[PDB]
Amino acid sequence: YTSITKLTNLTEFRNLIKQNDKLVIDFYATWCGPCKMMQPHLTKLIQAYPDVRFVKCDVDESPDIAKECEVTAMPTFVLGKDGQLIGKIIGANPTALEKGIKDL
Amino acid sequence: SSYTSITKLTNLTEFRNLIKQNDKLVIDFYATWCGPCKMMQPHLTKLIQAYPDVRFVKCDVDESPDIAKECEVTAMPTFVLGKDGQLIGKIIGANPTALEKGIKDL
Repeated sequence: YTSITKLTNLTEFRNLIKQNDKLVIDFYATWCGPCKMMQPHLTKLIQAYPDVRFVKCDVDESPDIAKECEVTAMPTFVLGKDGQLIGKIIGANPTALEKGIKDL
Repeated sequence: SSYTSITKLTNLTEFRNLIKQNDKLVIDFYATWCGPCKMMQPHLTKLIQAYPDVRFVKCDVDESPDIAKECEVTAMPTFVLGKDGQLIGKIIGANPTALEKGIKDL
């Protein structure tokens, strides 16, 4: 979990979306229980889907990036496909998350 | 300050009792580490004022994980709505507009 890229500003954010055909952003907060539960799931998905770029973003540290993706709950996983925000998985939901990523 | 006076659900009995003893209810599922949850407080305060026929309570998911589990609370905040002895749906996230709409419809 500690090895994926953390988005910290809008420039990095916009760069990431334009440089990657398939992208997952994990929007979390420090000390968030459901967020932490999802870490080992994300690790496995990273390995299972090497053509998808997984990154993370701390909603308290980066409230502007959160607003830009309309993130209002934690954890939320935002799915990007070819520059578009194509889907959102709200909450610690491994099954919906895998399906969403599978379809990217 | 008004948020501090709100009844906390702390066990499953209180939870089932809440559901059996109130015609209309809202449970604010929050955590102490949750920023957007804190942002919702003034909105919850107002809703409590504005909806006297609806019973409002809160539940700290870390202090009452069994209740949070029963309501499949997987994202913070979550607001669970109840009516006439059953839970009817959830508003998920810091969204006071959607929350008020769900409450208005109770």
